[PDB]
Amino acid sequence: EIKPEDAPYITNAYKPAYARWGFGSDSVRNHFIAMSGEFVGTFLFLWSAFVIAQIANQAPETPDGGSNPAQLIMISFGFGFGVMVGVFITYRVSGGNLNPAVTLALVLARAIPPFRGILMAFTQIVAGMAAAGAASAMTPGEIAFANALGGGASRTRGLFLEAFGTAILCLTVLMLAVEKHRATWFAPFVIGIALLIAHLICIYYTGAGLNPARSFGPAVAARSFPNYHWIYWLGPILGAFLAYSIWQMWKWLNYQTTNP
Amino acid sequence: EIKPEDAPYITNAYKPAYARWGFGSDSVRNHFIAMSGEFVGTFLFLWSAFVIAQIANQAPETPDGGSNPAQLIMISFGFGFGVMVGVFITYRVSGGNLNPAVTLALVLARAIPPFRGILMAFTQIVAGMAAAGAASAMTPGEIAFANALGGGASRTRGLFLEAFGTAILCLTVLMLAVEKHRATWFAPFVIGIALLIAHLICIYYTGAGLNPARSFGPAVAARSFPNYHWIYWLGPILGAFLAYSIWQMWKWLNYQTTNP
Amino acid sequence: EIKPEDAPYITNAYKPAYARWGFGSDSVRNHFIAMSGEFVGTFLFLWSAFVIAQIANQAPETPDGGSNPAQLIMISFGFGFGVMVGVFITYRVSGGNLNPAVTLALVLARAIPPFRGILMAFTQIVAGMAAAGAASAMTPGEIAFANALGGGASRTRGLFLEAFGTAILCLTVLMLAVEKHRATWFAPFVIGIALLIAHLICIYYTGAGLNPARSFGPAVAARSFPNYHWIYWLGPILGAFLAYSIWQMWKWLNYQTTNP
Amino acid sequence: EIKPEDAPYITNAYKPAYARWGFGSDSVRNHFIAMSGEFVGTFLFLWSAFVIAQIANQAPETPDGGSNPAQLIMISFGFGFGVMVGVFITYRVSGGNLNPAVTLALVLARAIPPFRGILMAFTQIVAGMAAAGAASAMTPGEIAFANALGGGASRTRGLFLEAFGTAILCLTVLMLAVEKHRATWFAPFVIGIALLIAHLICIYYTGAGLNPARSFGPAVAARSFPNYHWIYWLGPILGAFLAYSIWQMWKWLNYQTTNP
Ligand SMILES: [Ca+2]
Ligand SMILES: [Ca+2]
Ligand SMILES: [Ca+2]
Ligand SMILES: [Ca+2]
Ligand SMILES: [Cl-]
Ligand SMILES: [Cl-]
Ligand SMILES: [Cl-]
Ligand SMILES: [Cl-]
Ligand SMILES: [Cl-]
Repeated sequence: EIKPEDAPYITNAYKPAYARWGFGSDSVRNHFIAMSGEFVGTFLFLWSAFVIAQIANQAPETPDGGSNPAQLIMISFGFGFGVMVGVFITYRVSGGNLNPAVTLALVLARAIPPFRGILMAFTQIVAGMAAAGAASAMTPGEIAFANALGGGASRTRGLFLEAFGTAILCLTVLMLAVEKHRATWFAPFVIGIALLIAHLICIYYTGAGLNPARSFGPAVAARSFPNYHWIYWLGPILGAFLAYSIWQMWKWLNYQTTNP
Repeated sequence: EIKPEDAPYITNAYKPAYARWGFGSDSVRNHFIAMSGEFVGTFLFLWSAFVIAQIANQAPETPDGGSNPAQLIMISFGFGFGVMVGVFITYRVSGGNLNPAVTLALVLARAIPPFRGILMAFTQIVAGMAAAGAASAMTPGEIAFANALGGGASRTRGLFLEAFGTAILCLTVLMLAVEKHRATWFAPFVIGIALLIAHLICIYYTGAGLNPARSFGPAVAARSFPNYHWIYWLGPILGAFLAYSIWQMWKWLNYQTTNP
Repeated sequence: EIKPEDAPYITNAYKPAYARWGFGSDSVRNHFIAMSGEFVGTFLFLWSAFVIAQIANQAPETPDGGSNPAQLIMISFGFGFGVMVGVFITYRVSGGNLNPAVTLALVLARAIPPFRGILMAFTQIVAGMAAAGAASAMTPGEIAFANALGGGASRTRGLFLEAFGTAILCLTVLMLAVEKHRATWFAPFVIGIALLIAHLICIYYTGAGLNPARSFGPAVAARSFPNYHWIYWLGPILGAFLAYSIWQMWKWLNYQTTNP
Repeated sequence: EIKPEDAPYITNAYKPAYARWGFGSDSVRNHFIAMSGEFVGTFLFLWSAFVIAQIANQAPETPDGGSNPAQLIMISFGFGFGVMVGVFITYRVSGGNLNPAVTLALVLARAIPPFRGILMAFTQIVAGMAAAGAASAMTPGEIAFANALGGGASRTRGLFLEAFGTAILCLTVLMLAVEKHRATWFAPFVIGIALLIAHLICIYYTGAGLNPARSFGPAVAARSFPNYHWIYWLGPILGAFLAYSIWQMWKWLNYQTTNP
């Protein structure tokens, strides 16, 4: 027997909001709810992570262009744990996308409809601008959290790094959050670890975009766009399409069932 | 079928104590239970974290005021994992607030009544004093775990850093621990990660208060109050109010339901 | 009561694929599903981890052959968190073995049949080749992610380090993923931590193979096989047999039941 | 509806073995099962952690006696994650105590009977000896994983550090693993984090004993007992008694119930 006072804890699924956006979803109320979750979540994630990167980039310079593992770990924690917290907070509000590339994968998977998806992506972009301006104002010194190529990487290598890192993130969302099972509630944790490793892959070489809202906001705030800024848009878009493609193949194959 | 010997493991919700404080709660017994949980939890959390900070601050000095990412990670682990353990231990005792700013958010949300909340906040303060005195006595050298501004931050920047970091913590409590669902049991983990990232944001600039009991106790023990000590009270109070405000908006909107 | 829209989240077990490979499993469809999961999972895990190791190995050299704890932690995170993500993504596809030594333990335990197991191990090997070639092409500089003895270890010490580290990994798989209980869904997390600690044990001394597909692929890509390369095959094979042996003893004893 | 093939995953509690040691438990079979779990678990935990400490202690020396945060984090990960893995593997075998101080707390709480408890503690001691000898033989150089006072700590400070760190560990076991609820399955994770923070507290000052089997085995292997070795026995024993005392007070108060 479950006592009545325990029942909500046992019966109420901790499921992404988009799983329950059916008929009735096109109200102004419901669009505002989704937008508010994406705004709050994206702001808190990116603001946190930008300040952490600002601090980490005050570490003494490493000679000869070498890497600084502790620095890279710190920045990776700021984005990976930051997104973890943001998605846990907003999971039942908006689904915690916090990333236009994530929303695009979800639109392709027909988890989120296109108009709602556009509203969410524009909200994420505005939140990233706001986060960049707030982190800039709140920290001494010049902005140190904008994306740039490093570590000898070319534009072409950077594009592929960005695309594969984004694919890992998006495939995690699809398999854990979109698919419906007893680990869906835990997806925010796995999404955070995916982003953590994508930052360990990419910071040194690309600064780790993985998220057009993350790359755009600091560029506006610093009034500085490298000519290669397009990699931070195309790379994540290609990663979203790659992840979708793999998910769609497995859905076509009815992966979860031995004997369909 | 569930075997009888397994039933408690399956049916007994691991829910914060305050969720079940209704009629009968105003007994001396029940107030003592709540106070004892907050005392034990806050002591063990802050004592642990103060000793860890003491050790981390014995690292060789970084030139030119630069940051030391490994040092910052270590201190962040001491507070973030420390609070994680403290809240898991005391979740069903007192609810594991361990922070007057957390209790204030819970009072505003009507999760905890005001008198009980005052008792809990005074207990947390006394525990923080005790923890500071014990960490001082048990470690060689001068106290190295008091809060101070650094990294070029002004008082005004420090106030806002403190407020936003505290907001992140408090919004995590509200959405995961107060809201009733299948992830409420896991809230202590997410609360610890929230505190971890708030320390990665704040240590370098403010020393990371985020908790008036954490800032006050070392100040008493070192017999030293900077004139800006008020930021460590007002900042977290403002963060608690911000987090409450966002939660209250979502409750007003019935966020969890598509068609109310 | 569980609402119908919540039911899948509550009822659908997040269980490894091999748990449900009975009659009907020998179709071409089902073999392709298993192979695709192992390919995708092993590629994403090893590619990620190889790039992270490449970066970590750009850290300034430590004098006198000493260790660099932050470097070792970074590499350990790349493999341990990398495998965590890979197994969570592929758990219901292929079971997320990602390691021929893991598949061998599962074959010995009769969790996976021999022919399917061979298909999975050959797929993992090809994925490791592909991952090594892609990480090589995508990063500047020479390959820095191949296995080699270091830290003064002899071949014989390295063989035993490899064997015991692999045993820890394989025993975790057996007790958490093969055994059927309320923590089976969480096995991917524990498997990742097991691999993390096995890397903290082995990187300094052997480079941390723990996985013949991980050791072979970089060796092909660098066109370089040390004469001691056999330790990276025999060590993990012996660890798989050790882990199996302990599991089998406990199964023979009916460990989970007081009164059989 | 739960499908029959999913039922074991949903119904079989992942509960410590000692929870089900009632009538029938005094067979030779059952004592051997408990001993084998403690042997395997304690060996794998301590062997892992000793090798990791050996490596971490090859880091370049820090001037002036200062601390090395990355080194301390690495050693803390080896013990905290090591114990996590060991307890998850052995939870349903022996309950995963892996520490005579833990077993003593459980005996005081009447979770484990005294004779069984003595068998388990002697097994842990022998496993720690075996682990120390194996880590010694498998690594080049002198043993670097024995406990010693450092960081300016006196014997008396070290005794109290050891006692409080052990209390944190033991109180976590009692509240999460002994108490029966929906988070009992997760206790191994929390136990690992508790041990992680206890190492961040103690390594610098005492070497972090926290476990008489951990302190004794290296001392035998190095043929070296400091005259203060008793702190590594009395400290953890006092911590076990402290944790018991707090748990017992809360049990006496019926902490989990508002209106008994
Ligand atoms: Ca600035
Ligand atoms: Ca002192
Ligand atoms: Ca290259
Ligand atoms: Ca040796
Ligand atoms: Cl509608
Ligand atoms: Cl359940
Ligand atoms: Cl009352
Ligand atoms: Cl078949
Ligand atoms: Cl008996």
